[PDB]
Amino acid sequence: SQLLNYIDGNFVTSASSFANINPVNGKLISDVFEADAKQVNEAVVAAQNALKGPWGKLSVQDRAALIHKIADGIQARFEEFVAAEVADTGRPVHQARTLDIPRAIANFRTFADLAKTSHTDLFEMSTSDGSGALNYTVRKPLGVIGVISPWDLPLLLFTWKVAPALACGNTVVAKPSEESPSSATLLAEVMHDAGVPPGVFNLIHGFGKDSAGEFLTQHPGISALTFTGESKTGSTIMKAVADGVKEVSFELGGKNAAVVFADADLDAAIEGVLRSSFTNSGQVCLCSERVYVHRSIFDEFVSGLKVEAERLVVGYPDQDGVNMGPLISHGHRDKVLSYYRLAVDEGATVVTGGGVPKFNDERDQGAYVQPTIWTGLSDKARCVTEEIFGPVCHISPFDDEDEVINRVNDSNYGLACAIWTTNLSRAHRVSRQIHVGLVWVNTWYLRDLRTPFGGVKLSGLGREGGRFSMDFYSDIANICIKI
Amino acid sequence: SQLLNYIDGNFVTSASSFANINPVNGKLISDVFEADAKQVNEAVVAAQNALKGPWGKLSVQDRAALIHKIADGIQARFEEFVAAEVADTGRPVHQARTLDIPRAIANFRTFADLAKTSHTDLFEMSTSDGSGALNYTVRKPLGVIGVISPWDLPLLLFTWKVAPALACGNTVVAKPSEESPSSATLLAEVMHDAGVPPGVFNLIHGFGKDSAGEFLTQHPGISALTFTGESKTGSTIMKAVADGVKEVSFELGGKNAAVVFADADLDAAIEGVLRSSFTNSGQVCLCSERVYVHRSIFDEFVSGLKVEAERLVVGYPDQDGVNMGPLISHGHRDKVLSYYRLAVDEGATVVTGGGVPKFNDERDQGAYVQPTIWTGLSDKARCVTEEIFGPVCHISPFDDEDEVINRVNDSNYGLACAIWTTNLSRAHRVSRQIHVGLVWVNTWYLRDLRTPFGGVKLSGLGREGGRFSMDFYSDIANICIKI
Amino acid sequence: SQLLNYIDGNFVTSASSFANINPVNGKLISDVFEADAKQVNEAVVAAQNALKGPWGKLSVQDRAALIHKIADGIQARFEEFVAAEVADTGRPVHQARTLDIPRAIANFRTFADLAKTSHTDLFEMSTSDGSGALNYTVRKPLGVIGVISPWDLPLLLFTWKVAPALACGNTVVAKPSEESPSSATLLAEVMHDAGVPPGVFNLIHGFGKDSAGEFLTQHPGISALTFTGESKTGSTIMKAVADGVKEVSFELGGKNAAVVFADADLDAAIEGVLRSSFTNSGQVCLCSERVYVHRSIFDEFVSGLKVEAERLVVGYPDQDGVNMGPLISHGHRDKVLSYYRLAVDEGATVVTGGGVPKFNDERDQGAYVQPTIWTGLSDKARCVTEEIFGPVCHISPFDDEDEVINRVNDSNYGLACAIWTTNLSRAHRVSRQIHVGLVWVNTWYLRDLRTPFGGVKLSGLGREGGRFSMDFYSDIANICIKI
Amino acid sequence: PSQLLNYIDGNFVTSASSFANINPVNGKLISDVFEADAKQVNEAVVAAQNALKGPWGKLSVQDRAALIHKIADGIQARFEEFVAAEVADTGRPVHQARTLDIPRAIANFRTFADLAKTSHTDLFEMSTSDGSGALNYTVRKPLGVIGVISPWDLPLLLFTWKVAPALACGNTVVAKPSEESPSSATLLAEVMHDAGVPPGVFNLIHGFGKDSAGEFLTQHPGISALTFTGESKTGSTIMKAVADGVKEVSFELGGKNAAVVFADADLDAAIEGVLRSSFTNSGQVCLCSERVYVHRSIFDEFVSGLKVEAERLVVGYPDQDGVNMGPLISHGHRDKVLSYYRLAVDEGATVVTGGGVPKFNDERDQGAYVQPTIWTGLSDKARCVTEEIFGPVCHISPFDDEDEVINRVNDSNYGLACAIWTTNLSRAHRVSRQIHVGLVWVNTWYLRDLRTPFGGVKLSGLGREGGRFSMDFYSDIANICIKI
Ligand SMILES: NC(=O)c1ccc[n+]([C@@H]2O[C@H](COP(=O)([O-])OP(=O)(O)OC[C@H]3O[C@@H](n4cnc5c(N)ncnc54)[C@H](O)[C@@H]3O)[C@@H](O)[C@H]2O)c1
Ligand SMILES: NC(=O)c1ccc[n+]([C@@H]2O[C@H](COP(=O)([O-])OP(=O)(O)OC[C@H]3O[C@@H](n4cnc5c(N)ncnc54)[C@H](O)[C@@H]3O)[C@@H](O)[C@H]2O)c1
Ligand SMILES: O=C/C=C/C=C(/O)C(=O)O
Ligand SMILES: O=C/C=C\C=C(\O)C(=O)O
Ligand code: NA
Ligand code: NA
Ligand code: NA
Repeated sequence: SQLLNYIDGNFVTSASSFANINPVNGKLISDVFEADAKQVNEAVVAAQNALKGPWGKLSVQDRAALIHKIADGIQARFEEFVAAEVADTGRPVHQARTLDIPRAIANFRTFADLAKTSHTDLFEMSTSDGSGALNYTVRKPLGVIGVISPWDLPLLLFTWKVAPALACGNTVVAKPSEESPSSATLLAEVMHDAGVPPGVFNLIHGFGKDSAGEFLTQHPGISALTFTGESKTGSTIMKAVADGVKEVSFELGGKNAAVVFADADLDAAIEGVLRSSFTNSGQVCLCSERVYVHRSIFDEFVSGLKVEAERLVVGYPDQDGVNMGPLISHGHRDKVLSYYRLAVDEGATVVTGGGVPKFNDERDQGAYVQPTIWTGLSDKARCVTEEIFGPVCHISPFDDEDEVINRVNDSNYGLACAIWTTNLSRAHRVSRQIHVGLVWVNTWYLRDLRTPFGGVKLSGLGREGGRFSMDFYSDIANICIKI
Repeated sequence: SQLLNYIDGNFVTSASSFANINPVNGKLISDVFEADAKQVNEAVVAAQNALKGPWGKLSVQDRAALIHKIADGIQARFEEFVAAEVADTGRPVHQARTLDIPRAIANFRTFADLAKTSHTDLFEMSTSDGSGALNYTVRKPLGVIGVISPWDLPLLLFTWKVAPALACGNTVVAKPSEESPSSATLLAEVMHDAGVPPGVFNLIHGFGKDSAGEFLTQHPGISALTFTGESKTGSTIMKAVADGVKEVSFELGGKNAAVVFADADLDAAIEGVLRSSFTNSGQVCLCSERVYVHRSIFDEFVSGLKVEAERLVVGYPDQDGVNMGPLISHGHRDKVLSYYRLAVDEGATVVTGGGVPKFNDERDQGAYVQPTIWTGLSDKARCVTEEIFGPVCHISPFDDEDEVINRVNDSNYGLACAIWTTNLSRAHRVSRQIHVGLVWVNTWYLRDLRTPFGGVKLSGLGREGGRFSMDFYSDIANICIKI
Repeated sequence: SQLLNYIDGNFVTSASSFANINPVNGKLISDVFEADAKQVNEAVVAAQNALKGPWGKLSVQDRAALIHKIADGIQARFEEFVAAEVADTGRPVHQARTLDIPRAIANFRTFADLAKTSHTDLFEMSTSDGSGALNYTVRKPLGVIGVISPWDLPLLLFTWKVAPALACGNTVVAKPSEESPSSATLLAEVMHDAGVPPGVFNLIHGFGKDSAGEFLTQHPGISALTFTGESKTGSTIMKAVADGVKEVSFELGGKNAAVVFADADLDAAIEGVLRSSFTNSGQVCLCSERVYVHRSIFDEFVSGLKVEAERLVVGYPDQDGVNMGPLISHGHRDKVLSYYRLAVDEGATVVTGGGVPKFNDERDQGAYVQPTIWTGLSDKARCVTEEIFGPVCHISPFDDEDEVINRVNDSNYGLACAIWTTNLSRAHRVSRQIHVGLVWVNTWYLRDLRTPFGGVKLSGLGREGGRFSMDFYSDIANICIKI
Repeated sequence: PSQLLNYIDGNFVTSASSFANINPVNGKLISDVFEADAKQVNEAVVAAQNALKGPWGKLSVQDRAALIHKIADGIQARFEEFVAAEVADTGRPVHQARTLDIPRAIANFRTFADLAKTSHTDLFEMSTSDGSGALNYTVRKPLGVIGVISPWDLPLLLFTWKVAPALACGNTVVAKPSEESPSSATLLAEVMHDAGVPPGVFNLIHGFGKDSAGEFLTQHPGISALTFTGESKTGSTIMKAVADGVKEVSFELGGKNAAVVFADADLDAAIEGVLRSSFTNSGQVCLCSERVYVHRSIFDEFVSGLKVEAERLVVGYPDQDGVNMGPLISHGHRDKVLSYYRLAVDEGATVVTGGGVPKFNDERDQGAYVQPTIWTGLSDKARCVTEEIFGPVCHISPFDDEDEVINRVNDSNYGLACAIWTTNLSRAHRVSRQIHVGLVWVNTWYLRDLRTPFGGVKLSGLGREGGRFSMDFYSDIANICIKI
């Protein structure tokens, strides 16, 4: 099985390839042609040229219709996409069928719709001579959008950037994660089959440093680099595009907290924190790795969660009742297990998990770990401050509202937070004081694609979603007419 | 005369001072205390702490009333502010009385008003359990805003940043240009006398590299760096805040064109290009330095502009019919005369100017140059592509509409453009195809503070003005309530 | 051959029927069942109850999907709808295929899209106790919308009300014009086949006074009456719903002007005024019946228009080069002919037309009149001030700009106006001074569904289109939470 | 004593007929008020039309905003004079006038002047067949002459609530305040004059409704809009009256508002809140609760608690120490309210407290006071539970189920406002969104942000005002489409 680049309307190989490994069993699923500097350039130039082609001449209605045909094209091959995401990542088949693929289809449809309904502004003004003037704004394509995406929700996060870039009439050069290159390749087939003009969408495979990713960010032909990944990678990219003063949008790491107040519906909160800690084996940026529970309910909470966690089925993506699959890679398991050990050395009490499960089959050749819960660590422990990106949470008691607010906020990260309380005043009062981009109250990972989405501090720069995407992926130009 | 820093409600001196020179006659105006890294730290920490004080507890209405009070304080000392801008820069007194100071006052009033009238968004959504969810957004202070500003319109551009920063409830550490520190210092006095709480507004004097400016961009305590200056400086600052992923807003250089079509009102166009090329002695980022005139009117346009340029009075700020003062500094003049030499070397015809005026009085010790017009250079000439920031324009003929649009856009910059035509379709057809942030038709430098403002390519990153400022200087936070 | 009412999911007949006549040849097309008062009540009650059924429980996304299905259902029977519109009205087949039916479909698609993308507002406020309060708004269904539509663009205008009513979650009782009932009836079939729940859409046929129309306006069960028709009918309806304080939205009559300045593209303006005066045989509310032409081009304009009018092909809807069909009915023809005679009695020169064409075939049994052009009437002539709604225009010369603006605005109507000029300043300067809801410059009948649309003075009440429709067809509720 | 004149075309003028202004505290004559006739209303409208073509029409948005801030400044500069005028007319407690009435009226002008400065309009690009495209842009122009007709419950607040956005949008105004409260509007005319507002821009006409200035105004072909606040019946009458001219209309009408106290409410706070919402301005605000529903489990405790607080209410002089309630607006209004007091007894209400008039043994016995009143035991169908009384009264009823009480609140021909008391997050949002009214408060009452849309549903109104909705209503929204 092979995954090729898609450049100027053609699938092409490269002088080098790398292995794509199924993390369920460590088996080789495909070879992936790594694009080189020359190929990246060819992609960017083709995207620049595609801006003056038929793509640039499409009305907003016609463009939106073609974007819906991309969406239709994915729906037509729905189960192939599901198989592709599962293979790369080992995620449960039910998760891919209900979350990953549907949300990616929704990204195209929503931004196609937004593009059709969006408008701009008119400002009337007085002048010295009494005749006045008119200022109006227009949205134009920004140009070539470089897209660099992670492996946690591969197609979803890929299409989260590609859909509005295309909806705004831009062209795209996109580099998916080396760990999850398959669904992105299928998408390039859908684009091609949908008749998306050559050069409008370009897919380059490869790595970051000294590979396609780096090359893309250094290429002077792009107009913007939108990125989702590690905070340190974002800082690196920001330096790379600095001489070109490229527009940037970064969605970076988090060490997200959940907070359970004494008046929470305890069962729902336990359920809630279970989902937020262990979904996708805790490999979601929005996962809660720190949890604060009111002292009066702390023991009862940790008990209930231990039970639920131990009922979780860790196995095959298609196994009956499965809840967790493997981590994305062996290298990633190494770093995660390394934190498991670091936690012990730091004084943690291992409430559950803290190692790898035993299968006595091919899965032992995979990259599984157990859902883990810690207690007993201090606020300054590395395991409570640094992002692990595994199925783990530490639970800590608290006593006062203002105290826990301060403790949640005592982070260099600021992506998201979940609060559990049944009290009206408390919900709104506490929520507004959490220094993050997204707060959920009595739920987790509910996403409305119209809302602004982003993080504060090291967790990012800018907002995307709804009008914020329509703004970022466009040139906003002001035209002033003297009358 | 001495200009002090203003840190945490106190005017403070520093270990070193530097010279503020009057560009009219080369004489010493004042000594300015240069903030060291320790003082910059002190300012940032005070700014952080002020967010937690009385300032942080003001209602939006009370915060707006206080900002209007700052404006009233400037107005109450209007002529002192006029005297200060004039002294630092040599700008004509009438310009300072009609443009610089009144627009600085308007910055505060406009953003105080916007702060009172702004609101956010409500999104309703359905959920699988049929109960639904509410998503609402809020605007919070981003935190401590670092402001670094240029010398071309000192108080105007300085308050362009500080006014929305404060209006959004942020605290500020601001570093004005070393060439123009005086009006900023008066502003600090207005702040103090208006009762702005200690730490909310902090003024640090100094240079950029290895000085106050650099130290500000490096301090981990800021949340954003908003900047107006050279494109190369912007790139440096982008790199400098990259590790901390600070929000950034950049308004950078330009090589702005004016286009004069055959159907222009010729005399209005001549007058318009005269203003756009020579206002503030060509030292405004929005100035035209490239001009394209239709072949049929080229000779007549050049002859007309030569006459008007030679009528310009270059002299004292309060001299009777004065139009132009000097350049900001001897150092800047050295750079400008170097470009004058380069133009001749590149084969230009000097239609007028090209040197320095001889006054035979104290002004000869100052930094004056002549308004200058070139013809005959190619589009590839350095003098036609690089920003000079002096009172100069090159004029070139054109034949065809699409041709001239391409020539305008063939630039690494894209700040502004001015177009002269009496034709309804032409005005709208052409302006939308110019790759810049701002197009004027039949005027120049009309600014409505509600409009988005900024540049493309090397001319900047992001937009400010109106709701764009209200969004940039705020944390936009999303709160999601499961019902 | 028989057109039934559609009430609570069932096609039902009535106690009496009336004749639907083909205006091409006077032949009977169908019998139409006239809804009585009890059936109108039945419709309103069924609509009230459907608010509480499954329709009320759809998410906005599901509701929007269903409205797209309705659009898809029209598209699937495209030619059937074309045949229906043509049969009732005699409009050229090409017009129905290109204007009428596609725009009816677009109505549904556009408001479905707007429903998905619309959101509401969040207001934060301070309170004495320092904890604050949150105000947010929501859009809810207004209730049962009563829709009463005219015969000029039957399906287009019908769906212009029905689409946003359904898009906003309302239920509907709609009464199309007795002159054009066929396409509305076909629409009811499409609703049925698409599975729109019973009672959500209800179609009642009949007349105005003492018939289905009046009864609908008097029913206390509706929440709003949206109407398009003559101004006097609007007044009648305003009184009828007064006791109920029903929400109202009126698009009434006009006497629209076209103005041609000396610098207009003469050929384009002649072509434009030809379309604006004679499209749909002058039976569009937006048609020009008053034309003002600058004196220097008056004779040339009139001579050119006469030539183009006499080239117009008046005939069968499927006659190969047909431009115009008949008027809507013999009764309407008699009214128009009465004005044709009044014009002559008022002193008009008949430049062309002024009577009925002789076909020497079945068309002579239809309701055709000639495209007519008048000159020589004063601004006080009844034929110059009262809406005729036939294929007619008076042409008058003018000399001054403020003069012609005055004569344009000197009217009790204010629907629309078209101005022809190539001058940038004049276009914007004059347009803003015309007291109408809509000005076109160098075109006519360009409609963007996002824009506000309506009249001033006798031409209407309120605005529809874009968010104005989303607001009118919705309850806007404010919810204020003390924290 | 005092005299109140009309203000037409920059001049204070008298009339052929006058009527009396009566202090409701003691029944004493305050002033004579000149009733404008048909001729004078016409003179006002025509002056307002001409004013649109004068210097007023030529001001920039910024200069017009500055002038409106000058009007607010003028009211502030005469603050205590305005307080005295609202109080004299209405008998409202001086503290209410000083903290609610007068400051809000000043805030009305300031808010809409600011909105005027910040507001902008829309740009729509579109594709065309020939591929050159087109641009649609919208502008806001003044609508024209706005007729304003206001009520007596919050005289200057509600008057300026219409007059401020009208002027902010560049309209001219002919305004007719309630015959029951003509004073503060007359003082506003003085402020306008002194502030240099051009003649014809603001015109003040005094009188009644039917066969007087109010009716004449609604009938004049010269106005562009009629904005109105008052009884629902009057709303309908006026809607018929402007129908022939198809005038723009905005109506804020009657209500029979409910308060709901759920079992998880902060009980003491709910008692306090319902006390305020039922008896503030002696129950004479359109936003007052007159129907109350309390969960069965806390019903008795709630009622006994409210009884205690209602009986500690001080009824008396507007400047009396700790006064909570002044008199009703007039003896005529009291007749109406007492009639409902009787009706409640006849329908079988238990009178928990009040139900009569207090005995003062001084001049206040010549005024129009009644007692704060609480009823129980009436059915949802009782007239006193369904008809707007507009006095200091509430009926309290128990309920058991959430959906039940939601249906009971909504079972009304009115739909102005509702207040909900609960400490539950889910409940506040779930229940609020189901209440068929324009405004719901949770755990409070009568908080107003001037930026929010405001209006009623069903008989309680037509349209919305506030923020962008006032900017839209008081403006011509015109679309200009340019083929490129
Ligand atoms: N803020 C969000 O919304 C969000 C969403 C999903 C994931 N994330 C985060 O992403 C991370 C997930 O792991 P990850 O390994 O995919 O992140 P990563 O930074 O290691 O790499 C992500 C992408 O960037 C590329 N890349 C790496 N180095 C590069 C370089 N020097 N130049 C250019 N491109 C380079 C990679 O090839 C990959 O495509 C976590 O930190 C997680 O929190 C954030
Ligand atoms: N402003 C606009 O956008 C617009 C658009 C299209 C047509 N129009 C106008 O419509 C008029 C032509 O159409 P028309 O002849 O069908 O108008 P019309 O007023 O005679 O009738 C229109 C509709 O109203 C119904 N109706 C008539 N009397 C009624 C009553 N007393 N109570 C309730 N309903 C009643 C009719 O049955 C019909 O359905 C022209 O004035 C034209 O300009 C205006
Ligand atoms: O509405 C009256 C005529 C305008 C035609 C349209 O396209 C429309 O109504 O949307
Ligand atoms: O408007 C009705 C009652 C008063 C509420 C307000 O404060 C207002 O209308 O602005
Ligand atoms: Na200097
Ligand atoms: Na017919
Ligand atoms: Na009185």
